Amino acid sequence: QASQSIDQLIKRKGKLYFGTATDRGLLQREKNAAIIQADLGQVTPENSMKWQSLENNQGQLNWGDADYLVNFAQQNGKSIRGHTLIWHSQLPAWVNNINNADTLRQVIRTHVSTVVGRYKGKIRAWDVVNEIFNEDGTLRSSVFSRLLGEEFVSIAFRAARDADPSARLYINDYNLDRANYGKVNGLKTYVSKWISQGVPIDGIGSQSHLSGGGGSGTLGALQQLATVPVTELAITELDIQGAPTTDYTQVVQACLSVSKCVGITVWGISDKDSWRASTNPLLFDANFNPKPAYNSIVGILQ
Ligand SMILES: [Cl-]
Ligand SMILES: [Cl-]
Ligand SMILES: [Cl-]
Ligand SMILES: [Cl-]
Repeated sequence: QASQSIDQLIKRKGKLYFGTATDRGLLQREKNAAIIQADLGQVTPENSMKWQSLENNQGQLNWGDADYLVNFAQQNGKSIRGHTLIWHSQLPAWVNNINNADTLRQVIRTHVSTVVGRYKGKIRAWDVVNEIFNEDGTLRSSVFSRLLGEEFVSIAFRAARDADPSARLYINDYNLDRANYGKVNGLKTYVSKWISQGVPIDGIGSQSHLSGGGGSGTLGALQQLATVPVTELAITELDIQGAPTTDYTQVVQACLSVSKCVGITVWGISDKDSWRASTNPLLFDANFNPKPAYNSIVGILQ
């Protein structure tokens, strides 16, 4: 508990949530659960719903940790962002080893249908595809693009939609942090085309893994993304090297500046548990005390 809940404060501004990545280990130790209960309104499984976590060995599903997180969120009234169905990283070898396009086509459908279907009605939004773009806005090379070209996106989103018609379906990526950056332009172009073709893409997630000074670009980037006929945007994996108060407040102000942005998720609670731990990039220190960046956000939401 940081005293003054940023989720409560941001809801009063008209946003949906301020949330965090988490999972069972975190929830069961130290102050992670208590902070989520007091200060946050949303959770994303940091790893438990990635395909390698769920199905490292083909046909052998591993739902436990994912189920646990969903239960925690439901019992504590936090919304959930499912993360993530189709991603080149943290991918089972057996999927990577597929050589035939139609094989993959049907594997994607089965995986997407099964995972979304399991939590139908419980998960508000899904990162259906993750990190599919190169830095210049072309499609990233992976088993998905290699075998199916852009078609894997249509396949994944349509399967997700039918598995839960009420879920908000997102495409998620990093380096969507500066207006007119190649990746932003490419994403805008492709997502617009896919939407026009009937692909059900409801949201764009901007991961926002930033370095110092990176907050100055967030506003322009979100404003550009907002021009895409998605319904929602979100900052999905926020962290910033050194957690500068200026950059953190600028990102929050950017969200507040764009109607389509529904909320912010930071990528973890305590610096100690960050995937970029050496850069102290989160809102709570190793002792689970709020850092100046947290307090500064409280100040401007006040
Ligand atoms: Cl209130
Ligand atoms: Cl403990
Ligand atoms: Cl296997
Ligand atoms: Cl709703």
